Amino acid sequence: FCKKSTTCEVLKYNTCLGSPLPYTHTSLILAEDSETQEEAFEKLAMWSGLRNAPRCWAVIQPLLCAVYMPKCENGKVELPSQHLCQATRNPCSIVERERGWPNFLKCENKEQFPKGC
Ligand code: NA
Ligand SMILES: [Zn+2]
Repeated sequence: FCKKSTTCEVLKYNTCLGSPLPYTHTSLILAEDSETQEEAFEKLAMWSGLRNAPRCWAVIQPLLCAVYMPKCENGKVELPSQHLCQATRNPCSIVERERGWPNFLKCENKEQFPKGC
């Protein structure tokens, strides 16, 4: 229950929000606001506005990467963990006020954020 079946594509980027990626394949299935790696790129740049709130950023950056450019190997994408999502709710509370969290970034969505892996 910590992986999801999907088709893998070749990464067009070797970096997510400044972090070098140790894998070469991904999928867009977890990011319901993106149908291409180009859209995901754009959406992440938009999210990088939270760099100005380091306490939020330190926890949201690894989350965003796990949702927008997750590792895909052998027809399977790795799901972000519960602890990963939860740690972001308080320090990134401003997101709820400004725009809200979309379905695929709500910690409640157990299908997307299983405990614990
Ligand atoms: Na998508
Ligand atoms: Zn490859």
